Amino acid sequence: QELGNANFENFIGATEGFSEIAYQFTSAILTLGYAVMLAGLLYFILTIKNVDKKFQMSNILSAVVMVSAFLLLYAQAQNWTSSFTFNEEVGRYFLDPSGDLFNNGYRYLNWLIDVPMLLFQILFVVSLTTSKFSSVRNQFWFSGAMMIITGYIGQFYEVSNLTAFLVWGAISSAFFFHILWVMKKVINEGKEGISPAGQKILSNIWILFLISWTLYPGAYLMPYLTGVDGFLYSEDGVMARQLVYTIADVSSKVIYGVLLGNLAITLSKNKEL
Amino acid sequence: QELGNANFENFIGATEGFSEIAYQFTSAILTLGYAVMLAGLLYFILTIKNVDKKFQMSNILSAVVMVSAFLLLYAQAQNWTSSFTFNEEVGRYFLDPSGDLFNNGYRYLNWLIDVPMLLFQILFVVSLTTSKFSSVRNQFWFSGAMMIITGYIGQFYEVSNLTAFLVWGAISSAFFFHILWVMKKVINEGKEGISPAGQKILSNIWILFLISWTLYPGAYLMPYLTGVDGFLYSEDGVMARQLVYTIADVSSKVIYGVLLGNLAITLSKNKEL
Amino acid sequence: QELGNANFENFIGATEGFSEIAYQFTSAILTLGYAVMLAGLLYFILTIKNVDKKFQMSNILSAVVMVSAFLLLYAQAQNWTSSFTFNEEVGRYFLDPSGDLFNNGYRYLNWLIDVPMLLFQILFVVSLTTSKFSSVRNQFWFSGAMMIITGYIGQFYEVSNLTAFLVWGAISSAFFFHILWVMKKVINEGKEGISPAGQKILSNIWILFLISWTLYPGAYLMPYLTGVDGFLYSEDGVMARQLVYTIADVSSKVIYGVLLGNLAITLSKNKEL
Amino acid sequence: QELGNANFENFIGATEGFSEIAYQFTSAILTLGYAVMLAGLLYFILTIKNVDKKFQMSNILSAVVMVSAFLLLYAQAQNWTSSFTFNEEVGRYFLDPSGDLFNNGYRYLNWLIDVPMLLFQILFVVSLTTSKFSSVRNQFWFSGAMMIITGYIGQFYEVSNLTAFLVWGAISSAFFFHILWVMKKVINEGKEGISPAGQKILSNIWILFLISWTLYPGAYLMPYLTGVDGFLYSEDGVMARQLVYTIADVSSKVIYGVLLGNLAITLSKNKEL
Amino acid sequence: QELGNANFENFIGATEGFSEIAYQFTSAILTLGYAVMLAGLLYFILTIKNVDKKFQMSNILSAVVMVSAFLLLYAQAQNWTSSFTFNEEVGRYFLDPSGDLFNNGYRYLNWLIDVPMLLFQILFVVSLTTSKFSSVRNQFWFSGAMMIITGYIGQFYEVSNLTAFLVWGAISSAFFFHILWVMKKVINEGKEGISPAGQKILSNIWILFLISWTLYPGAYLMPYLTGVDGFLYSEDGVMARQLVYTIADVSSKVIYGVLLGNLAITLSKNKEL
Ligand SMILES: CCCCCCCC/C=C\CCCCCCCC(=O)OC[C@H](O)CO
Ligand SMILES: CCCCCCCC/C=C\CCCCCCCC(=O)OC[C@H](O)CO
Ligand SMILES: *C/C=C(C)/C=C/C=C(C)/C=C/C1=C(C)CCCC1(C)C
Ligand SMILES: *C/C=C(C)/C=C/C=C(C)/C=C/C1=C(C)CCCC1(C)C
Ligand SMILES: *C/C=C(C)/C=C/C=C(C)/C=C/C1=C(C)CCCC1(C)C
Ligand SMILES: *C/C=C(C)/C=C/C=C(C)/C=C/C1=C(C)CCCC1(C)C
Ligand SMILES: *C/C=C(C)/C=C/C=C(C)/C=C/C1=C(C)CCCC1(C)C
Ligand SMILES: CCCCCCCCCCCCCCCCCCCC
Ligand SMILES: CCCCCCCCO[C@@H]1O[C@H](CO)[C@@H](O)[C@H](O)[C@H]1O
Ligand SMILES: CCCCCCCCO[C@@H]1O[C@H](CO)[C@@H](O)[C@H](O)[C@H]1O
Ligand SMILES: CCCCCCCCO[C@@H]1O[C@H](CO)[C@@H](O)[C@H](O)[C@H]1O
Ligand SMILES: CCCCCCCCO[C@@H]1O[C@H](CO)[C@@H](O)[C@H](O)[C@H]1O
Ligand SMILES: CCCCCCCCO[C@@H]1O[C@H](CO)[C@@H](O)[C@H](O)[C@H]1O
Ligand code: NA
Ligand code: NA
Ligand code: NA
Ligand code: NA
Ligand code: NA
Repeated sequence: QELGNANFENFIGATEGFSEIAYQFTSAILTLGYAVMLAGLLYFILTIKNVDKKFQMSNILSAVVMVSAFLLLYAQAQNWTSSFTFNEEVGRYFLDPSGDLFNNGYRYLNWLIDVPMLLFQILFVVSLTTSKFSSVRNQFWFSGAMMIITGYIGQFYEVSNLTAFLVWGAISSAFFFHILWVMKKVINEGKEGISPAGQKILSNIWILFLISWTLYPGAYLMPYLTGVDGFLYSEDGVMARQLVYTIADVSSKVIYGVLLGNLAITLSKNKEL
Repeated sequence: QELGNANFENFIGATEGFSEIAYQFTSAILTLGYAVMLAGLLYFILTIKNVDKKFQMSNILSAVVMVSAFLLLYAQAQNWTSSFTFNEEVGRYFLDPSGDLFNNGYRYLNWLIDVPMLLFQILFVVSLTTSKFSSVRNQFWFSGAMMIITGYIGQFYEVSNLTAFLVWGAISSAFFFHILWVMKKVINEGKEGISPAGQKILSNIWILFLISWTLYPGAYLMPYLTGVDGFLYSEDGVMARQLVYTIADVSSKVIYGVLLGNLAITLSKNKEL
Repeated sequence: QELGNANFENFIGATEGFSEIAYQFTSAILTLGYAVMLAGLLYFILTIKNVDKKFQMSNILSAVVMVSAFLLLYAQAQNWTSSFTFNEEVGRYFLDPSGDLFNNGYRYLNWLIDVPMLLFQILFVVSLTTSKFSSVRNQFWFSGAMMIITGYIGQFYEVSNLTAFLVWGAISSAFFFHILWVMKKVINEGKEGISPAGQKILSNIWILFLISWTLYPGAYLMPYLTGVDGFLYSEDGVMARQLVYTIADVSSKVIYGVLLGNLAITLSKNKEL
Repeated sequence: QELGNANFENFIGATEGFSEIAYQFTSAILTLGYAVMLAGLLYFILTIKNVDKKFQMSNILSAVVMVSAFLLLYAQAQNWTSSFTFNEEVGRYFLDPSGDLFNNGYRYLNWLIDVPMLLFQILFVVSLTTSKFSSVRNQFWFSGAMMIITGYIGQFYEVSNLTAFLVWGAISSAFFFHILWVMKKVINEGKEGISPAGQKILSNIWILFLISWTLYPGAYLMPYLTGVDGFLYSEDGVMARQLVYTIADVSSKVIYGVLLGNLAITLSKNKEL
Repeated sequence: QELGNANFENFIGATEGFSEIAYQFTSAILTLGYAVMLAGLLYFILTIKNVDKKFQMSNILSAVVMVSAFLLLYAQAQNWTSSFTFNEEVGRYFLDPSGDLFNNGYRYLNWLIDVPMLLFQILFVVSLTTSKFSSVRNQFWFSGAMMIITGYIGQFYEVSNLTAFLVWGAISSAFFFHILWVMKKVINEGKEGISPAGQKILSNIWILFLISWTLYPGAYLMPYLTGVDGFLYSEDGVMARQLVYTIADVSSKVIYGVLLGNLAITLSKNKEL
C-alpha cells in the first residue's frame, strides 16, 4: 500500500492494525484532551475577576489557548476514529483511507496560536527588569513560528525520509533552545522584587515549562526512541505518542495557566491565596 | 467472531443482540445523563453569586465537572447508537463493528477530571481542623489517579480474562477505600464550628458520596453480580450497568454539587437559604 | 417485518409509509420545538434581573428545563429524519431500520428533569400557607417519577400489547391525578395574601398547567383516540401526536415559565408590570 | 419520477439538475443567512444596556428571533447540500432522495416564533394612543398564525395542485393585509408625541416592514412570476427564491431589530445617538 | 469528467490528485483559520470594558466578524475533507463529487458581513475632520458590495472562461481601489488631533489593511500568477491560495481588530496601554 509522506500510525494501522486496547485508549486519551481544554476555558473565564485588572489579560490569553486546543483535540479525536475501522475477521482496527490518513501535523499549525500566546501571557503577570517587553515578545514569536514550521515539515518524513525528519527536527530544536533561553531570563527578571511565595510559583512554572514543552519533541521522536524495529515502532508507540501529547497539552496549557493565575493572585493587592 | 479485550455489551450484542426496549432504554438513559450535565453546567454558573466570594471556586469546579461529564456522556450516547444496528430479519439490534466496539473505559479517563475536581472542591467550602489542605488534596489526587488507571486496565478483561478483571478491580478498590477514609475525615472536620444546618448538609453529603461512588465499582462488576450465566449476563445487565452509571453520575456530580452550594450558602455571611 | 415492542410510527412507516406532507410536517414541528426551547433558554437567562433575588431561582430552573427540552427535541428531530427514508418508486418515506426504530420513550426519561423542575420552580415564586415546602416537593418528585416510569414502560407496548399499554397508562394516570391535586393546593395557597394581578396570573397558570400536562396522556393514546382502524391510526395520527407534544412542550415549559416570571415581577418590591 | 406534494426545487433537481453556480450559490446564500443571524444574536445581546430598562425586552425578543432564524437557516443550509448530489456523467447536481426532498415549509413553522415576536417587540418601544396593547398583540398573533398555517398548507401544492396553491395563498394574503393594517396603526400611534428623530426612524421601520414582509409571498410565487415555462421555473428561479428569502430574513429580522434599538436609544432618557 | 464553472482545485483534484502534504496542509491551514476566529470572538468580547463606552461598538463589530469568519472557515474546512478522498492504489487524494465540488465563492458571500463591518468599525474609533460619517459608511458599503458581487461572479469562470474571470476581476478591482482611496482619507483624518502613539497605530493599521486586503485578489489570481501551466497551476498553487486566504483572514480581521482596540485604549480617558 502506497502511503507516501505519512505518520507511522498509518503504517502500523495498515500492516498490523490496532488491538481494542490500543484503539480505545488512543480515542479516550484524545477525548480527555479536548474535555480538559473546554473545562479549562470555563475555569479561566470564571476566575478573571480573582486577580487585579492588569493581570486579567493572562486569563483571557489562557481562554484563547483553551479554544485553540479544544477545537484541534476535538477534530483530531474524530480523525482517529474515522482513520481506523474494525476488521471482524482478525478483530483489530486497520487503516480506513476513506476517513483520510491520520496526521499529527494537524496539531502543529494550531501551535501558531498556542506557542505565541502561552509565551506572551507571562509578560502580563511578571514585570521585566533589564529586558524590553516588545523585544522578548518578538523573540518568542519569531523563534516560536520557526520552531513550529520546521517541525511541521519534518514530521511528514518521519517514515518516508528519516534524514529529512532528523535534519528539520534538529533545526526546529535550535529555535526551541532559544525559547528556553529567553523564558529563563523572563522567569529570573520576574522573580526580582516579588514575595518569596511568588518566586516559588515562578520556580514551579519554569520546571513545568521545561518538562511539558520538551514532551513535544519527545512525541516527535517517539516511534524511534527504542531504535529501528524497537518496542515503540508499534501500536504501543502510537498509544505512547498521544498519551505524551495529552500530558504535554494539559501541563503546558492548563496547569501553566493555573500557576500564572495563582502568581497573579499573590501579586494582586486585594487578593490572597 | 474475534472481539478480544472488549466489554460484555459487544458479546451480548454480537450473539443475542438487543431488544427494542434494551437498545432504546440504554440510548435514552445516556441522553438523560448528558442532558442533566449540561443543565447542571447552567445551574452552577447562574448560582455562583448566591455564595460569598471564597466559596465560588466550588461552583466553578462543579461547572468544570459538568463540562467533562457532558462531553463524555454525549460522545458515549452516540457511541451506543453507532455500535448496535437493527437486523430486519430477527428484529433485534446487533453489534455493528463499523461503529467500533462499545467501551465503558471511555468514562474512566475523563474521571481523571471528575474524581480529582469533585474531591478538591469540598476543600473550598469546609475548613479542615487536624488535617492539612495540601496533604488531603495530594492523597485524593494520587489515590484517585491510581484507582482510575488500575480499574481502566481491569475493565478491558471483564470477558477475556476474569482473573485480571478481579485482581486489577481489587487493587483499584484499595485506593477507593483510602479515598473514603480521607473524605470521612474531611466531612468530620468540616462539621466542627459550623451551624447545625451546615452539619446536617455534610451528613447528607457523606451518605450521597458513599452510595454514589460505590455504584461505580457496582457498574464494574454488574455483568457477574448474578454469577456465571446469571440474569445480569444479558441485555438486562447491559441496561442495569448504564442505569447505575447515570444514577451515579447525577448523584456524585450534580446533587453533590448542589448540596455543597447549599452548605456554602449557610456558611455565607449575607446569605440565609 | 418483526418490529417487536415499538411505537406505531414504525408500523405506519413500514406498511403505508409517510407522504411528503406527513414526513416534512413531523420534521418541521420537532424543529420548531427545539428552536422554541433554545430561544426560551436565552429569554429566561436575559430576564433573570427583572425579578427580586429570591425569585431568580425560578428563571434558573426554567433555563434548566430549556436545556433538557432543547437537547431532547434536537436529538428526536434527527431521529425522525434518520428512521424514515424516501422510496423513489412509490414516492413515500418508509421505515429505514439502519437509522434505528423511532421511539417517543426518548422524551419520557428527559421528563425526569422537566417534571420535577417545573413542579419545583413554582415553590420559589408563591408562598405556601397550610402546606410544607419539603412535603409538596417530595410528593411532586415521587408521583412525577412514578408517573414517568410507568408511562415509559407502557408506551413500548402501544402496538405489541394494548392491555399492558392501557394498564401501565392507567397506573401512570393515578400519579398524574395526585400531581394535579397537589398543584391545585399550591396555586390556592399561592393566591392567599398577594395582589389581584398576581392572583389572575396564578388562575391562568392553573388552566395552562391542567390543559398542557393533560396533552401528554393525549399524545400517549393518540393512535387509538378514533378506536381500532380509526382515522388517527395513520400518518395523520403520527402528525397529530408530534403536534400535540410540541404544543404541550411550548405550553408546559416556556409559557408556564413566562407566566411565573410575570408573577415574580408583581411579587417583586422594586419591579412593576 | 413520483415526488407528490413537493416544492419545485425537487422537480428542477430531478429533471434538469443544478449547475455548479445554481447549487453553490444557493448553499452560500443560506450560509450567509445563518451567519447574519448568529452575528445578529451577539449584537442584540451586547447592546442590551445601550437603552433604558423598559426598552431592553426589544433587544431580548430580537435575540429570540436570531436563535430561531439561525437554527432554521443552518438546518436548511444542510438540507440543501443533502438533497442534491453531483452526477459525474453530466456534471450537474440532481435530486438525491436519500437526503429527503427539499421543503421551504421548514421555514414556515419557525415563523410561528419569528412573526409573533417581531410584531410583539415594537409594542415594547412605541407607546399606543387609541389602540390597546393586549388587543394589537392578539390581532398580530392570531392573523400571524393563520397567515403562516394557510401558506404552509399552500406551498406543498406549488407544483402538484396550482389551484390549491393560489387559493391557500390568497387566504394567507388576507391575514397578511390585516397585519399590515394593524402595524400601520401601531407606527402612526407610535409617532404621536415623540421627537422628530424617533418619527423619522418609525417612517423607515414602516417602509422596511412593508417591503421585507412582502418579499415572503414574493418567494411563495417566485417559480410562476414569469408564468408557465417562464425564466423563473428553472434553477434561476430556485436561486432567486433563496436569495429573496435571505434579503427578507436579514431585512425583517436584523435591520428591523437594529432600527428598533436606535428608536429605543432616542426614547431613552440617559442615552443619546 | 465535466466540472463546468468550477474552481481549479477540482481540476487538479480530478486529474493529478493531492499528495498527503498538499491535502493535510490545506485541511490544517483552514482549521487554524476557524480556530483563530473563535479565539478572536472570545478575545473581543472579554476586552469590551478595556475601552471607553463610545469605542465599545468596535469590539462588538470585531466579534460580529469573528462569528461570520468562524462559521464560514469551519464549514469550508469540512468542505475540503469531503471533496477529496484517498485513492489506495496511487496514494493521493482525488475529487470525490459525492462531497460536492470545492468552491472558494463560499467565502465571498460571507464578505457581505466582513467587508462592510470591518470598514464601518474604524469610524467608531477615529474622528473624521473633512469627511462625513454617513457618507464614508455609504461609500464603503456600496463599493464593498459591488467589489464582492463582481468578484463572486468572476471566480466561477477561473477555469471555464479566463476572459470573464479577468474582466469581472478588473471591475471588482475598480471598487477595491475606491475603498483603498476612502480608507486612506479616514486614516489621515483619524491621525489629526491624537497622540503620536495613536498616529503610529493608524500607520500600522494602514499597512496591515493595504497588504491583508490585497492578498484576496492575490488568492483570486493565485493559479495563474506563474502563467499557463506554471508552478502554481498545481497542488502547490492550491496550498498557496488557502495559505494566503488564512494570512489575509487573520490579518484583516483579528490583527486589524486588535490594533483598533489598542488605538481605542490610547484615545480612552481612564485607560492606558
Ligand atoms: C538553522 C539554525 C538556526 C539557529 C538558531 C537560531 C536561534 C536564534 C534566532 C534568532 C535570534 C534573535 C532573532 C530576533 C528576531 C527579531 C525579533 C527581535 O529581536 O526584535 C525586537 C525589537 O528590537 C524590539 O525590541
Ligand atoms: C511523561 C510520561 C510519559 C509516559 C509514556 C511512556 C512512553 C515511553 C517513552 C519513552 C521511553 C523510552 C526511552 C528510551 C530509552 C531506551 C533506549 C533503547 O532502548 O535503545 C535505543 C536503540 O537500541 C538504538 O538503536
Ligand atoms: C500547547 C502547545 C505547545 C506548548 C507546543 C509546543 C511545541 C514544541 C515545543 C515543539 C517542538 C519541536 C521540536 C523542538 C523539534 C521537533 C518539532 C517540534 C515542533 C515538535
Ligand atoms: C463522576 C465520576 C466519579 C464519581 C467517578 C468515580 C469512580 C470510581 C469510584 C471508581 C471505582 C472503581 C473501583 C473501586 C473498582 C473497579 C474500578 C473502578 C475505577 C470503577
Ligand atoms: C415538559 C414535560 C412535561 C410537562 C411532561 C409531562 C408528562 C406527563 C403529564 C405524562 C403523563 C402520562 C400519563 C398521565 C399517562 C400515560 C403516560 C404519561 C407519562 C405520558
Ligand atoms: C422573519 C420571518 C418573517 C418576517 C416572516 C414573514 C412571513 C410572511 C409575511 C408570509 C406571508 C405569506 C403570504 C402573504 C402568502 C403566501 C404564504 C406566506 C405565508 C408566505
Ligand atoms: C475578512 C474579509 C475581507 C477583508 C475581504 C476582502 C475582500 C477583497 C479585498 C476582495 C477583492 C477582490 C478583488 C479586488 C478582485 C477579485 C475579486 C475579489 C472580490 C477577491
Ligand atoms: C394572553 C395572550 C392571548 C393570546 C391570544 C391570541 C391567539 C393566538 C393563537 C393562534 C391560534 C390559531 C389557531 C388556528 C387553527 C387552525 C386552523 C387552520 C386552518 C386550516
Ligand atoms: C534520535 C533518535 C532517532 C534514532 C534513529 C533510529 C533509526 C530507525 O530506523 C528505522 O526504523 C524503522 C522502524 O523500526 C524501519 O522500518 C526503518 O527501515 C529504519 O530506517
Ligand atoms: C464479584 C462477582 C464476580 C464473580 C465471578 C463470576 C464468575 C463468572 O464466570 C464467567 O461467567 C460468564 C458469563 O456468565 C461465562 O461466559 C464465563 O464462561 C465464566 O467464566
Ligand atoms: C381509551 C382509548 C383506548 C381505545 C382502544 C382501542 C382498541 C384499538 O384496537 C387496535 O386497533 C389497532 C389499529 O387499527 C389494530 O391494528 C389492532 O389490531 C387493534 O387491537
Ligand atoms: C403569479 C401567480 C399566477 C401564476 C400562474 C402561472 C401558471 C403556471 O402554469 C404552470 O407552469 C408550470 C411551469 O412552467 C408548468 O409546468 C405547469 O404545467 C403549469 O400549470
Ligand atoms: C494577471 C494574471 C492573468 C494571467 C492569465 C494567463 C494564464 C492563462 O493560461 C491558462 O493556463 C491554464 C493552466 O495553467 C490552462 O489550462 C488554460 O488553457 C490557459 O488559458
Ligand atoms: Na473507527
Ligand atoms: Na443504531
Ligand atoms: Na429521512
Ligand atoms: Na450535495
Ligand atoms: Na477526505
